[PDB]
Amino acid sequence: PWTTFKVGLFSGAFVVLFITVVIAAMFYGFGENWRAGMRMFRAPFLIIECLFLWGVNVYGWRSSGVNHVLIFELDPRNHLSEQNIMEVASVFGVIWACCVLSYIFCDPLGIPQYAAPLCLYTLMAAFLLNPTKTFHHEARFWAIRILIRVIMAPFCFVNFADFWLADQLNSMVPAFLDIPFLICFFGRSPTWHKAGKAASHCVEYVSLLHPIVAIMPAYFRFAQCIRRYRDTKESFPHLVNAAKYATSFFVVIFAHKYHTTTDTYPLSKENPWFYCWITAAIFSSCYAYTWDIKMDWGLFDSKAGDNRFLREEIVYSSTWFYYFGIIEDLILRFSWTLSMSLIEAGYIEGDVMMTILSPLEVFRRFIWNYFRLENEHLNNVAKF
Amino acid sequence: PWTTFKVGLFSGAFVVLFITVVIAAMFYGFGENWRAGMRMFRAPFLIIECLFLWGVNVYGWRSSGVNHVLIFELDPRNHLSEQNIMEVASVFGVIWACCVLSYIFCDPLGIPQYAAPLCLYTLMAAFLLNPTKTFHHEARFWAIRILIRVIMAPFCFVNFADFWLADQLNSMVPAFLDIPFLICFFGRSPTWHKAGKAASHCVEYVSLLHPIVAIMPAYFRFAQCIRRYRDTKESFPHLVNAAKYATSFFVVIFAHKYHTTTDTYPLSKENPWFYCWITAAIFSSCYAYTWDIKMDWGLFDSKAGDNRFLREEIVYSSTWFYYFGIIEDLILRFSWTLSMSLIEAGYIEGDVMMTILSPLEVFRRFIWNYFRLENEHLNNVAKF
Repeated sequence: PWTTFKVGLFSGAFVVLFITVVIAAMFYGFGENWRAGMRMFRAPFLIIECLFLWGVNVYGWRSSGVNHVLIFELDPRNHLSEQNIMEVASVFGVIWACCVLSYIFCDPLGIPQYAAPLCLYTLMAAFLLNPTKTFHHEARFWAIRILIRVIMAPFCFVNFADFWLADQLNSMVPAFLDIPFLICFFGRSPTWHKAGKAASHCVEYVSLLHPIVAIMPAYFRFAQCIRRYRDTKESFPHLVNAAKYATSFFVVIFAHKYHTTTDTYPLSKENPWFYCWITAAIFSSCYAYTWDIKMDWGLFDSKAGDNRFLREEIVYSSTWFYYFGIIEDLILRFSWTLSMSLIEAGYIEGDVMMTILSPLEVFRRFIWNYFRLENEHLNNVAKF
Repeated sequence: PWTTFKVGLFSGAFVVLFITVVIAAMFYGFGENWRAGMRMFRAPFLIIECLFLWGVNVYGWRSSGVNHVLIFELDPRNHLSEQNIMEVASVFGVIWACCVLSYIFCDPLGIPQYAAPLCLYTLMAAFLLNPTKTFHHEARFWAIRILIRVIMAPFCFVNFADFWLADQLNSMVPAFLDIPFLICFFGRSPTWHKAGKAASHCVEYVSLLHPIVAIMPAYFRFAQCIRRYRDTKESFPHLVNAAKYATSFFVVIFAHKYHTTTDTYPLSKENPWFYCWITAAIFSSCYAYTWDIKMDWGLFDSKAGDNRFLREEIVYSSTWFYYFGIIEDLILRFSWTLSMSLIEAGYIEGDVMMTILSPLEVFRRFIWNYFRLENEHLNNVAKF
């Protein structure tokens, strides 16, 4: 009731403020180092999005006949509920938009230019890592403990939570890429002072590490799979899924060299490292496509379910949903192969295209969380 | 559920957009004739406010043990519900803010300057006077039929609905004052073209009629009272309440002459018409104060109810509410006597102070609708 009403006030405020952000950025300008800005304000946006989308997902799991409780291993007693999570996420969104606007309008307010993002990160960290027993305490400590288990992927036992959150983290890549930039930028120059034109020296470290961070959310994944294979003597599913993440680290590392090889790369076509890159990509894309549509979601049924191409039993009433889902995953998982063309083509360049793309990836992970949980529910009711 | 969620999206959008309006008006400017703008966009704002406040009021009547159904004479079957009304009002608010923003930013969009308000009024009129049988049809036709009965105040029989809505209209004065301006401005110059500097000739008709429109919402009131006295031979309540509205037309007409008398009025103090004006005002204010606090709301009890100064029985749990209410009505009903000082003092001038004040008046009518319905409920349960 009151919570729902809150969630809608903050949603509307988020939408209007995010429009006013984009307007402000297009016309008034994003500051002296727009690039720095974008890199600072990527990660909080995608975390918030991930929040809000898990809240909508929770709602959906409740509305459908899915045992959210069982599969997550959460005490029946405490469940963040799909209004609470959506409240939190919206509140956080309004706070992000406000800090962004402080950002753009630093000089009129008199506030220093880098105070707003670093405030944002302060408030977030305070919320997440709150040692008190106040509201939502059990949720946070569970989230922390699962993230822990994630980050210690090889040695810790794999649960379904570890499943979910490690895949989530592999979706939300750009935070991992941004963290090195934030380190650099705050080691080189402090806030309460602006730029210094050294802020154009962190980017010039071209992310020699980029690949490590880029792969590290897939790495945790990989090591989870190795773990699982160690534990269960069965080798097919987990080894396949491993071999796909191997291909994912391949594509990423090849990649760098395309970009890297500014010598004898004049002509794209030249320097067959790129063509190998391309090819590794399409390979990895179609691999990961096939894997998730066949086992993740169990679609394309041997069991010759009447409903078309799908399993005999569908928790969700609507069948266009799965048809939506298939298309969506197709398009968006292809997005990276599809994505380079613009940069290559002299169209919008650099980081920015990864900014634009990243929310779409998180949304498709959203959808994939729908279908994975559906397929886990329906397996676990099959078994009993 | 979905409605509630909507109501909160549009509420948040309304708040953010109304902030962006005020910013835009302060810095970017409100157009060539700001005065014309203000006069056009007063009335829709106060209608919307009145909508949204009756919706919150409905909510409150439901939450409390008040028979909203009975006293209004509405079929048990159809009741706009405190989410529907609040939806409509919010939707309308977002549309107002958008038209206002089109207004301010006419030249960048290329749209003509006066198209947005006249669109606004089109959409409103289409909604209210919709001859179809689509959603909320019964509500609108009831609203129309009660407004009818209002406007034909002497000859039609008085109900409690006629009560409520006629008092409401006496609150929402500035729409009555604005309608003549809109007539003038659209008789003199049409839209799809801007100003012409004749737009500064309607204001120069200084509202020679102003007093008629100003009094006409109190007039309908007055004639209702006469009606009631005609019907019920009892003469005390209705004659008193009449005599107060008489004083209200006195204050209004005196007033004009203060303003009017630009000759031998240099020195305020001079031209004892003003001092008479003042005095009529304080008189009318304290009259109308006393009337509403003693009979409207039944406070100050002979019946020596323990709860302080109030009746023995209070539907609302909270007693600070009534203590809030008393103060509120005091302050805000005094507002007009209190209000001239600024204009007189060379501080913010003219129409604008009536813009600022008017939402506060509507909010206090809101509160008074609380207490009147409470007092009617508690009388009607007393009787049976």
